[PDB]
Amino acid sequence: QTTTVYSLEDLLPYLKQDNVDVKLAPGTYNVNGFDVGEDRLFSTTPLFLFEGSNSTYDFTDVKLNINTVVLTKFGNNEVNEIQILGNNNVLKNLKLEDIGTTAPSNRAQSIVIDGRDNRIEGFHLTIRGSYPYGYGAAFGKGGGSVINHRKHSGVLIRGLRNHLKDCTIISRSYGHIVFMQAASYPTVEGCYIEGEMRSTDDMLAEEGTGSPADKVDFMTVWGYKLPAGYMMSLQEGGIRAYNAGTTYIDGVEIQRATDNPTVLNCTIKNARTGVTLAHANGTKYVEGCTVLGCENGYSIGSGTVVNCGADAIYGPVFKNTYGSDKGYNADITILPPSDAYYNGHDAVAYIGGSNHNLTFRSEITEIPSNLKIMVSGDLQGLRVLHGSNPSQNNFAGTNIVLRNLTNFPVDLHSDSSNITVTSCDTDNITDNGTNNSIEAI
Repeated sequence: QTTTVYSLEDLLPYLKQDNVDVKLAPGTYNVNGFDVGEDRLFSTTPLFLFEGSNSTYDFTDVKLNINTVVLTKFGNNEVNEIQILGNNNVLKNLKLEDIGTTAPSNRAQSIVIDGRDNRIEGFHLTIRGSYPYGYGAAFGKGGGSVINHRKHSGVLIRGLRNHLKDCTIISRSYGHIVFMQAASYPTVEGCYIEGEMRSTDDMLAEEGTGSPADKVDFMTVWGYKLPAGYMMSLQEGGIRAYNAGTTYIDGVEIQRATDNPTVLNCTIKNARTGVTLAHANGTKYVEGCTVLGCENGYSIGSGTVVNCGADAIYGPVFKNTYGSDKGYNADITILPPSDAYYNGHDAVAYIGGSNHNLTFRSEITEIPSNLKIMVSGDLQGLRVLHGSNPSQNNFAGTNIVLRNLTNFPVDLHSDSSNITVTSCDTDNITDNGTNNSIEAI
C-alpha cells in the first residue's frame, strides 16, 4: 500500500493527490539551476507544493540538495522550496540542504505549512543564501531598511494545529529560523534550532572597508550608530510568533494573528531569541526548553514557561515585552555559560507589567559584575537604546512575585511597586521602588 518512487520527477505527481502513501527511495537528489524552467522539472515555485490531503510522505535516508542559484531562477518572486496546502499530511525524515550562499532575487522560505493538522517530523534542514548576511536585522528587516534585504527564512508555520516535531534546523541565513504567522494552535516539539553569532565590534571593524555597513556609517534602523559590546545573531528569531499574516485552509484565505502556540522540549542556540510569543493571542505554553547563547531567552508576554533553561552569556534569559504584559508565570533556570560572557545588555532579566509569578533558579556562583535581575528601569538592550522601541523599555512593574533562587543581584527601580521578592541572599537587592517586600528564604 506504499508507493515507492525513485526520482524527483516521479514524486511530483503524487503531491497533487489525496490519500496516498509515498516513499522517495533512499538516495541523494540534486536540484540545480538547470532543473528550473519551462521545459524543466520545476516549472513553478513552490518547488514541492503538497496540495493533497490525508497523505504520508517518507523521506528516510533522502538527502535533497537544492542549489541556492534556484532562488534566482524565478524572477523577482518569493521562492518556497516546500509548501503544504492540504490537510492531515505527514512528511517525515527528509534531509534538506541549501547548497552555496547565493541570495534570493527577492526572498525565500524553505518550508511553509498552511492547511490544517499537518505534521513535519524528523526533518534536517540547512538554510543558506541571503542578503545582507553578517549584520542580523541591524540595518532593517522590513520596510524603511538602511540596507535593502533579500531574506531567506526556514520554517513558516501557518494554518491550524500544524506540528513541527523532532526537527533539526540549522540556519546560516539572514531570516527567521522557525516562525509562526496566522497560525492557530501551532506546536513546535523536540526541535534543535541553531544560528550563529557575530559581535557588533567585529561588524564595526569594517570601518573604511567599503562594506555595505561601512557605506551607511553603521547607522542602524534603531536610530543610532551600531553600538560596540554586543553579540548578535545573524538570524532574525529562533522561534518567533507574529500577530499578522495570511494562511489558507480548505480554499479559504485567512488573515489573523498567531494564537494558542505550544513549544515543548526544544533547544535553540545562537539565535536572536529562543522563544518569543508575546505577539501571539490565546494560551501560550512553553515547557522543557533549553536556550543557549541567544540574545534573549524567553519573551512569551503572558502564559506559562515551565521547566525551561537559558544561559546569560549574550543577553537576558527573560524579558517582559511591554508594560501591558500580565500573567506571565515562569520558572527559568539560568544555565552555566555555554561560552564566555559577552552580554552588553547589562541584565540577566528585565521585568515589568503586572501580576506575574517568576522563579529563577541557578547553580552559578561566579556572577559577572554587570548582570542583575531588573524590575523596571532603563534596560541597556541593543534595540531599545536612546528611545528606540520606547514601549519595550522603561516601564512600570506592579504586583509581581519574584523568587530569586540564584546569586544574581536584583535591582528594583523607582517605577516598581508591590514586588514580593524572596531570595537566597537579600543584601544584593537594591530597593528603590514602593511597597516592595524583601525576605530571605
